[PDB]
Amino acid sequence: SWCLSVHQPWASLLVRGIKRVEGRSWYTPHRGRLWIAATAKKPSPQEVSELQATYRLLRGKDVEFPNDYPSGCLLGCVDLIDCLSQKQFKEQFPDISQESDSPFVFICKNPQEMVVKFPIKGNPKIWKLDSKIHQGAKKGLM
Amino acid sequence: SWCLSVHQPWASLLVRGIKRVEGRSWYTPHRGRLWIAATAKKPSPQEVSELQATYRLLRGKDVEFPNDYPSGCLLGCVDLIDCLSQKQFKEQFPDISQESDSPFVFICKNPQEMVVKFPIKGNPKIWKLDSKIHQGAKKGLM
DNA sequence: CGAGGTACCTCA
DNA sequence: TGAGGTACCTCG
Repeated sequence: SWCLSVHQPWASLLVRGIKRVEGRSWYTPHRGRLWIAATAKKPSPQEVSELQATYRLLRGKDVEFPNDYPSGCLLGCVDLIDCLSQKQFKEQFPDISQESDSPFVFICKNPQEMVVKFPIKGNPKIWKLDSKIHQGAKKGLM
Repeated sequence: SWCLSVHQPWASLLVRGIKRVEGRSWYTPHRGRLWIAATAKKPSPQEVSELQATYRLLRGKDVEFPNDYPSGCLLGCVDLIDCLSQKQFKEQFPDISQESDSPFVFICKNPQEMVVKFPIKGNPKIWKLDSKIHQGAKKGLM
């Protein structure tokens, strides 16, 4: 029932599993499922292509990117299995630690996409989904 | 019947004679009456007092400023008696040449202020007034 | 110039 | 965050 808002294109990269970590300045004790919502900020087409070029390099030439990066909507979820400090991040994930220099790094597993994405208005940090949109989001994960 | 648009507060300082010259990058052969219209850009209260402080220093503590600096209107006129180059300006006006560092300097005498100021939309450089507003402007100088 | 779309900034 | 006022930018 808990959500984090992320700017696109990184938000959809999170729910596809291409982006494996999110960095923030603040810690959370939250573990488990964490819905991912796209903020209202639309990314430029330059921003999308440049960033996709980077993740092709990091992940593989033929990595499959979403056709679209929608704003202001509930995208899917991850399981937040740990919230590591930069120092903990460098010692536990040496092969990906360059992918976030943030003070706190959210380690994500099991990315899931909803095929139908629902409009939503977010809040800072980890915020609670309303029950109506939570129930549809769960049904959207079938 | 020719006009030049100036930003406030300098526009009204011109028609009051507190500001004696105007600097531009471009030369004009125009001589004689030159109406002065304020541009649409409204000046902040800071740039009004700052500039008033400076011209008190240059002209005397008790110099009489206009009560307001209205935008987008015909303010009055000057006689453009010469359009000097920066080199000519330093030669002929040594006591005021610090008051404009522009490539060309409009030398102004005989400032007149209209009592009632008419809305107007300007153009770059020296542009011609429409006859209707010109007849009224001449009438406002009685 | 004047106009207005776009980018930036701040939020009892 | 999302919202919107303000400042900046460009113009057959």
